Amino acid sequence: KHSLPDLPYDYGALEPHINAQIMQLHHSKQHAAYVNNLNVTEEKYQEALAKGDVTAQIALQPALKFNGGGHINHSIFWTNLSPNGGGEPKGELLEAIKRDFGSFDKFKEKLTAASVGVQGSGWGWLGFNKERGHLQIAACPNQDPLQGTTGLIPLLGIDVWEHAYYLQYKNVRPDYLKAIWNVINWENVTERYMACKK
Amino acid sequence: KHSLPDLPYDYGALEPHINAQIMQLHHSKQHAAYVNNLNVTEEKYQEALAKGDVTAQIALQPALKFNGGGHINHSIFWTNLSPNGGGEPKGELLEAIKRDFGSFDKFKEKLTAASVGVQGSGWGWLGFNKERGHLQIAACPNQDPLQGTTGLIPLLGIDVWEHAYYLQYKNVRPDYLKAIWNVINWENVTERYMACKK
Amino acid sequence: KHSLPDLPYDYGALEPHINAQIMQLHHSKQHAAYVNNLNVTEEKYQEALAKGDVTAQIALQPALKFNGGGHINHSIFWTNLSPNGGGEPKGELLEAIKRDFGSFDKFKEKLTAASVGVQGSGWGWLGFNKERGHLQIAACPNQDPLQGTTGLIPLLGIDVWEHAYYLQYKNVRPDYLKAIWNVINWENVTERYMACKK
Amino acid sequence: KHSLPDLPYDYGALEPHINAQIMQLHHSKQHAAYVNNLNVTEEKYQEALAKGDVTAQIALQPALKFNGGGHINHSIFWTNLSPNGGGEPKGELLEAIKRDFGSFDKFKEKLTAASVGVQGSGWGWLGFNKERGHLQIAACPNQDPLQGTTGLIPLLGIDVWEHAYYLQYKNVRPDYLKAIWNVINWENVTERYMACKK
Ligand SMILES: [Mn+2]
Ligand SMILES: [Mn+2]
Ligand SMILES: [Mn+2]
Ligand SMILES: [Mn+2]
Repeated sequence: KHSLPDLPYDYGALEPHINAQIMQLHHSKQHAAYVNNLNVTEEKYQEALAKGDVTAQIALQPALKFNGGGHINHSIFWTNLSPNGGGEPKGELLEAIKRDFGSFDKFKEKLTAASVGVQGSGWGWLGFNKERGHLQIAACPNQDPLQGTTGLIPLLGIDVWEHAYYLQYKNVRPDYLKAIWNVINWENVTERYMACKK
Repeated sequence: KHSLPDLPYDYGALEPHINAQIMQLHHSKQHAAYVNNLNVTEEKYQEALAKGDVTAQIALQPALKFNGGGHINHSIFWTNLSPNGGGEPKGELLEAIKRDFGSFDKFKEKLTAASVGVQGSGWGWLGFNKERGHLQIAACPNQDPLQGTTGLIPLLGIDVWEHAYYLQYKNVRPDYLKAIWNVINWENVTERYMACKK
Repeated sequence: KHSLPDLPYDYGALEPHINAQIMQLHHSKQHAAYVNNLNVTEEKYQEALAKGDVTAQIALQPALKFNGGGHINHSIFWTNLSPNGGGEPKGELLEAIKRDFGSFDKFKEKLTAASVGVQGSGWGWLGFNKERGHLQIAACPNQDPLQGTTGLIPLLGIDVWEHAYYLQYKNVRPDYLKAIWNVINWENVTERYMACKK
Repeated sequence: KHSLPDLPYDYGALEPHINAQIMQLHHSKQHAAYVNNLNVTEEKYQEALAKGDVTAQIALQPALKFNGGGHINHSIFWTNLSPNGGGEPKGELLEAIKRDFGSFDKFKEKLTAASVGVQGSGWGWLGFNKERGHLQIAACPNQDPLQGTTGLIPLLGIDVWEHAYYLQYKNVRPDYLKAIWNVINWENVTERYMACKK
């Protein structure tokens, strides 16, 4: 049974970059649905599996990836953010970033274009390629999770679905991404990096 | 050279079902981009084509379907709506609807579920299947246009991208669709039906 | 605990439309592999589901749809063929075919175009739409099963993967389609058709 | 005005790894069809583009990517093979392979897994990433061309469509992969590799 994780902070702790109304809706409504629906899909999948109904299992795939992916993605998203965040990472991660994308601004520039480049709903990701031993930037459609669909290990995620910024930034997604750099929780991203870096 | 079509009405003429702020943004910002970008893609496609650059042509496909589809879809969307709309269609169309989906509410119910069922960005469509001689309901991802990707002829379209309702209805898409029935321009939908019905 | 169905006839019971060699491999080799891989996949599934591992569940989807569908499709395919097969259906099924497609001949033309239409690996199908209550034609890529992927009840499927004819009919698929019509087991298609009518 | 490339060697210049029959058909028959269909498609294109017909442009996409890509892929494929082919690359290319993949052997293992990994029709590729400035491996479904679909510069492609081995190596693709390594024209791969380095 999956659970909606409590936020690591106040809904309005990311002001003015991401406002409280968006965080509240995002967490209490959007994320909450995914969790609920994921639980309903898993329950049904177990039923199909138990009676060897392959058709059922396959039909339930779109819902499981969507809601399951939604849950995975947002749970990480909350942790990637912080009220005292911003700035740049340090240590190995920063060296990895400089090494892999050139500089820190080059990193930002690449991830920004990857996120702005999403046509429709999706996410922008900074991930770790375990087989290449280096970092990597990717974009995922809708709620397709980074690791489950690409193998990469999620480090930092940027939700570019319109519900993630329209109320505040409206159509101008670029303003949304320039704004989000001020609340990245490099402390958590580093943790995720050092985590799979071994 | 493609052009952003003037609206057939006042940005606030669809109140309270679809508010003015959404219509203004939707038309002046979202639709306007698609048009602009479509023109830029077509220009570049002509260049690729002229010099036989197949790689270029293929790479430009995502942008052409997206922006081109965006343009097609919204241009129809504006016409499907009206301040004096609502109610139900009459004549053949209504008979076609009753014949094809049962009743009018059954029609609404089916199209509503098709639109609410869109995972991520997309549209809900009532179309005409020229080869089957009957009506048909379909959903399209992102900006993929009805006719260009399915062959069906668009009659009524329901934009379910979040920018189409989030500012007003927030996460509750169902409220958005129940609301939009009050502004359907059956007069234009009928025109489109009688148009391909011959 | 899915199992390999015994072929309904001898590996060469369909000469000369489809030689015993194509049947031999296609069944003994590839169908078996699909079943084996399927059981292996479902097992990894029960495991991941019990652990609440969503990422793993999503990662197992390509293998589950591909192997469970390959098993679904081919199991149906075998029963859709027969030595005494050929000609055309009688009763209700024929009536539905004339009504829904005009004539059994235009029908074959339809399915053939759908089947010959498949770019790459895939299947052409004659399925039944529970919703609309009538026959419908569809093409499915790779091993995506008709029902789990579209909800249509399969009645008659035509495997158009190159492995289903490339030996005998080489790169000319039409030759394969033209031939296969001589084998179709209309007795089975009718049973499937009747199972979903009332 | 795309044209059919003359094969670099005789249809049987690659015996016994790939018989002259597979080459014969694959080239004379299918590559030719891709070129012909491509020219036909581009023409319908210039037409639709001149008319400003976006719907038609979008409808022509499957045929354009499929036929222009089939032409792109196979043209490259031919040059990637050679009688005197086999063994391994020297100089920079080898160095990059060891560096980026560990060892030419793990490399082959990689490409093979990618190539054997393709479920359905497709291609396994050894392409170069301009961005990151190093080698990368990728798989493409059906005829989707590597560069137009991923932006990676193709260096070495391995056709894994059943028509490329089903005659000779039957349903066991590994056998085909294992064999093809004996033919690869590392002299060409190096030229392609060098063309995009500086
Ligand atoms: Mn979100
Ligand atoms: Mn819109
Ligand atoms: Mn098969
Ligand atoms: Mn080929």
